[PDB]
Formats: sequence, structure tokens, C-alpha cells
Amino acid sequence: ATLHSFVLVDNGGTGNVTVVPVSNANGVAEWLSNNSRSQAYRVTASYRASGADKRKYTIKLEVPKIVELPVSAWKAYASIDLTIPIFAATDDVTVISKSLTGLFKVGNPIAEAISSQSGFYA
Amino acid sequence: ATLHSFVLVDNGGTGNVTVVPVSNANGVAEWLSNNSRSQAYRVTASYRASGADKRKYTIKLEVPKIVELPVSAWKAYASIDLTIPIFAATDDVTVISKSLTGLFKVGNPIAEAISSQSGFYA
Repeated sequence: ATLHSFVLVDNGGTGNVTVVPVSNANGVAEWLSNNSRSQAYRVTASYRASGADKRKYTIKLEVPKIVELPVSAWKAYASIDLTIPIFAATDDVTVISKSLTGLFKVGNPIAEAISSQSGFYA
Repeated sequence: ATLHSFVLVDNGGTGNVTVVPVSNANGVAEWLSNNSRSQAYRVTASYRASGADKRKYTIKLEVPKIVELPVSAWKAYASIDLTIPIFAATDDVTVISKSLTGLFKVGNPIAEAISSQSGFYA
């Protein structure tokens, strides 16, 4: 099942965040941490076709900060649109995922930049 | 230096993909694999202010899959927009990354969905 509960944040066992499936309504897949709107981790995902030869994916993530904001959004917002051409059932496309996870890997440039409130400097 | 070479694809030593900073054209960052246009792994990144109290990140990725298309290609295209408000120097926001990786961690609903050329079903 593609729609199943998963650890979104892995702190190594203690302080893990689990998002559970709460909807699959007319296209949109929705995951949600067991919190109140304001404090909940969110994941939304759709899957459609882009023109003739490709498939499109629209993912959205909302992560709250620990620490004006009754129900107000002191959340970080992410939006991903991955457009991949249709491939034969025998092909291996694990690549894109490993590249995505490679982007946000801790100790990597971009991962490091998001943490310093910094840009990309030489 | 945020503009520093990194491993985007980690295959456990043999067949890793290193991306090197090639430009920083007065804004956008750009990492490329030592390959000809057609076959290279590509990364880009902007960093700008979104209104009064937040900042935005604009990341795009091109994942060539060795799989008509000479210069045109079986490229997987990703595009991330990450809106994050202003946070104190002392603050820990590493949860953003941890979340980003979670989402694309292999063995997870999403990594699993982009493989089978599937959507979110039960």
C-alpha cells in the first residue's frame, strides 16, 4: 500500500514523528501527525499525467517549529513537482529518489544552508 | 562554503555521483556532473526574501536516467519552493531537512510510489 503511515522525521527512535493517512479524497493523498492543526506535520500528494509521454507528482509538506500563533502558521512550507516520463515496468528509477534524499542529506550544502538562514556563497 | 561539491547520489562507494559548483551568476547556484549536457545530473538554487518576515528557496533538479532524445532526454525534473520565516540565530531548524529526507527516504510510501510508476492507493 502506497498510502500507509510513515516516519517523516527520524530522530533515531526517541522523538520520531509519524504521519498517518487521513484522506485519499478525489486524488489527494493526505498524511497527518497526531497533533492540532497549528502543531501538525502535513503531507499532501497527487499523481497525474503531463501531456502524452509523462507523469506528474505534486507533493506538499508543512512542518512546525518546537518553541501571534494561536492557529497562525509558524510552519515551513515545501512544494515539490516531479515530472517523470513513462517507463517500462522492468526499468529501475530508484535514482531520482536517491538524488532527492542526496539533496537534503545532513552535511550537504543545501541542507547546511537551510540551517544557517544563509544562501550559497563560495 | 555552501557552494561546495557534494555527492547527490550515494551508491556506497562504487558509482557515486559528485556534483560540482559551476556558477553562481549573481544569485542562483548551480552544480553539475562531469557529463555532456544530455547526460549530466543538474542542481540549481536561488535564495530570496518573500515579503516581510520570510525567505524562499527555489531548487530544481535534473536526474538523467541512462534510459528522439539526444539533447532532449529521459530527465526527471524536480522543483522545490521552500518558504521559511525569519528565525533567531540560536534556533534549531534542522527539522526541515530531516523532514525533506524523510519524505524521500527509500522504503517510504513516496520513494515506493515513484518506483512502481504508481499513485497513492490502499
